[PDB]
Amino acid sequence: TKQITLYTATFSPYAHRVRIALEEAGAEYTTYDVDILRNMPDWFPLVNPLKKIPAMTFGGPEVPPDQPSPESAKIAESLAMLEFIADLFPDAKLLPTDPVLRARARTFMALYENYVNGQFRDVWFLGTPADPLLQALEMLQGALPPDGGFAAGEWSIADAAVIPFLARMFPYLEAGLGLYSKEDGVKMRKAMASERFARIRQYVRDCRARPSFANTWAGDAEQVEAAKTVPMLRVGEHHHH
Amino acid sequence: TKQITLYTATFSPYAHRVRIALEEAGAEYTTYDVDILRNMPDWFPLVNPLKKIPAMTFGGPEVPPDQPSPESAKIAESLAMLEFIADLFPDAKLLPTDPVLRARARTFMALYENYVNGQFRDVWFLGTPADPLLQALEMLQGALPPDGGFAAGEWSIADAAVIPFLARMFPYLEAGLGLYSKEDGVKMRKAMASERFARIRQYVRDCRARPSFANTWAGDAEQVEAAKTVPMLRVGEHHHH
Ligand SMILES: N[C@@H](CCC(=O)N[C@@H](CS)C(=O)NCC(=O)O)C(=O)O
Ligand SMILES: N[C@@H](CCC(=O)N[C@@H](CS)C(=O)NCC(=O)O)C(=O)O
Ligand SMILES: O=C(c1ccccc1)c1ccc(O)cc1O
Ligand SMILES: O=C(c1ccccc1)c1ccc(O)cc1O
Ligand SMILES: [Ca+2]
Repeated sequence: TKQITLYTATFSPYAHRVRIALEEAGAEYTTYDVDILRNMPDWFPLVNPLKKIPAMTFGGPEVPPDQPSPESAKIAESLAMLEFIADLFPDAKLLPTDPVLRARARTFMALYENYVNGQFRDVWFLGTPADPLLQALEMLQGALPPDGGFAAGEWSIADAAVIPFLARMFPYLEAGLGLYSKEDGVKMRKAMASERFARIRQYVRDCRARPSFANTWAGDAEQVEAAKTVPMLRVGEHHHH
Repeated sequence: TKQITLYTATFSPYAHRVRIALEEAGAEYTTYDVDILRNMPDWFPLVNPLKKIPAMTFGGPEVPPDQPSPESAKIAESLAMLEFIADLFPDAKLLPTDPVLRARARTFMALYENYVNGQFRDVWFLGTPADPLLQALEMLQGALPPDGGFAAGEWSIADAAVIPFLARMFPYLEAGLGLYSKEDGVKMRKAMASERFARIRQYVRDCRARPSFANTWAGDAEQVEAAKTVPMLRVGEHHHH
C-alpha cells in the first residue's frame, strides 16, 4: 500500500539500476526526473541531503513529487534501494534463496563498485589510460558463470546494479563521448568487440533482452544525447597522453 | 554444519568487519592469518584470486587452512561476507526484519563505503587534506539515530562494517601514524575531541563495549604496532598542502 517515488534522470546509471529492479519486482511506483546536475530544485535536499540522484521516498501521504512529505521514509544510495526492493517483494525472487548464491550476487556488486566503476570514472571523466579499465572488466567478466546465465545464475539485483554501466559503454564509445583520446577509444572498441570480451557481450545482450531493460532505456541514440548534457563528460573535449 | 574459514590479518579493518559479524552470529569458525602485504603464500590465490584479505571458504571437506579444498565455496569482499553471515544465521538477527530499518543499515554501509572509506585511505596513505574526511565523517554521524543506538537502531552488520575504521582512527591519531601533515594531525585530533563529534564518539564507545569488538581487537597499542607493518605507512614521510 505504501507509495514508492523514485527521483530519476535519464543519463544516470545509478537511477537506472533502481528502475530495473522496480520493474522486475512488479512494483507500483512513480518516477520524477530531476535536473540534478544543472538546475537542482531547492526542495531536493528534503528527499536527499546528499543532493544525488536517485532519491526515493516510501510511504507517507500521497503528494506531488515536487512537494515531498516529511512523513515518508527518505532512502538514499542505489544499492541500498536494490536490497530494499528485494526485501519488499520477496515473491519476485530478486535475490536467490540459497545463501552461497546470494553471496555470489553481493560479491558481483562489490566487485563492480570497488574495482570497475572508478576505472569508468577515470577513463570517461579524466581521460586516463584505458588498460586498467579493460583489465578490471576482464576480472568482472571472469566472475560470471562462463557457460552462460546471470551473475548469480538466475537474474538478481546484481544484474540491475551492473547493466546500466555496461550498456552505456558501447554507445558512448561509438559516439566518442568521454575525455579519452581517439586512440584509446579505438583500443576500447576493438577490445570490447574481440573474443577476449565475448562473455561480457553475451551478458550485456541477455540483460538488454529483458523487459526491465527495454522499459527503462530511452534507446541508444537518446541515451547518448542525455549523456551529452552531463557537464563532467565535457562534450567536444579529449585529453591526450 | 558447513565449515567457515576466515583468512585474516590483525591490521586489516576489512577482516575485522567479518570477525565481528561471526562473533555476533555465534558461529563456529576458524581464522588463519596471512601476511598478505609482505609475503603472500603461493596457495592464497586459491582462496581469493583477487589476492586480498579477508578471504573466506565455506563448506567442503575439513582441511588445514593452508591446504584449501577445491570443493569449498570461495567468498570474496567483506560486505558480501557480512550479508552472507546474516543469511546463514537468521536466528542471530544480524539485520532488522523491518524493510525500512534494513534499508537504514544498507544505506549506512553505502555512505561509509562511497564517501568516508576513501578519505580515510587517502588521508592516511597519501596524506591528502583532512578537511574532506572530517566533512564525510560529519555526514556519516548525521545518519545515526540522534538519541543513541546503532546505525539501524538495534546492532546490525552495518555497525560491523564501520567500527573497524572508526575505532582505528583514534589510536592511529594518538600514535601519529599516517602520511598527513602535522597541521592536519592536530586539526583531526581537535576535531574528533570537539563537541561537533560527540555523537560519533558515543557510537564508537557503544560498538567497542560489545564482546564482539573486545574479542576481535588486539588492544590499541597492539593494533598500532600491527599498523606499523603496513608498507604504505612509510615512517618519516609526510605530505603538505
Ligand atoms: N552512490 C550513489 C551515487 C549516485 C550518484 O553519484 N549520482 C549522480 C548522477 S549519475 C549525482 O546525482 N551527482 C550529483 C552530486 O554529486 O551531488 C548511489 O549509488 O546512488
Ligand atoms: N573491498 C575489499 C577490500 C579488501 C582490501 O583492500 N584488503 C587489503 C588489506 S586491508 C588487502 O588485502 N590488500 C592486498 C591487495 O590489495 O592485493 C573488502 O571489502 O574485502
Ligand atoms: O555515466 C557514467 C558512465 C557509464 C558507463 C561508461 C562510462 C560512464 C558514469 C560512470 C561512473 C559514474 O560514477 C557516474 C556516471 O554517470
Ligand atoms: O587501516 C585503515 C585505516 C583505518 C582508520 C583510519 C585510516 C586508515 C584502512 C583504511 C582504508 C583502507 O582502504 C584500508 C585500510 O587498511
Ligand atoms: Ca540526522
